Amino acid sequence: SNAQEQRMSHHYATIEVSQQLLQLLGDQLVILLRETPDGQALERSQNDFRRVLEQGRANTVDSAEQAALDGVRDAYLQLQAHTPADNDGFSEAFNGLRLRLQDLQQLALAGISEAETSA
Amino acid sequence: QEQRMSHHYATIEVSQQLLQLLGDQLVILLRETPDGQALERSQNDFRRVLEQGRANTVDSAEQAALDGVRDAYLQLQAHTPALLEAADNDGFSEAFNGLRLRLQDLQQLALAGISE
Repeated sequence: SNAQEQRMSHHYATIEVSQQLLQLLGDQLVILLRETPDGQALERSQNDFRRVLEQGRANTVDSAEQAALDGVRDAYLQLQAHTPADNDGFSEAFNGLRLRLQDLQQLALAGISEAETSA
Repeated sequence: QEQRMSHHYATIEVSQQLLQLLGDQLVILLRETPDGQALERSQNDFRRVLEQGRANTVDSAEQAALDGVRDAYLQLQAHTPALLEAADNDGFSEAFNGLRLRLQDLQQLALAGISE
């Protein structure tokens, strides 16, 4: 059933966009938690977030998914409106932890795909 | 089949709960006056969820990954006082909170979909 595979790939696409956006948000928090925030790097990351979000919005079919991504867009706009306390050691430790958590989630998810291969 | 996938889902749920608690800690730390008692509660909740997760995770690769999470979390904790000892928009903290919850909820809506 390549149909089933088609369905799975959809949810995995939404999961993938959300994962990318959360990774970029983390990147931005990491930058902001450093004692001398790299302004150009922040700008690049914000650009990347908007690109990934818009490409995600273009790649959905359910207008409720589009609705949720529009909500993400509005929320990201608010985050920007408020975008201006810090510590390099914390920033690094946070980065390590959040990467490990993200990676663990993606390892388990891959784990499920291979168990939807043996269906 | 049904066992394997069930185990991997449990791990995704543990990772989601930990990421949520980590966000909660950041939300607290990003406020102008971080609430130390609230922070400690959240730290304790992370340790509890993590230890339960390590205790009950079946997949060997995921078990090892959680041991890495534990080490990394000890490091975050060790560096938290330094952060606290160092202006921090309540507005930024609130915006961050709303954005991250939306992203996490969408992710989990899609995770559930895969499951159901």
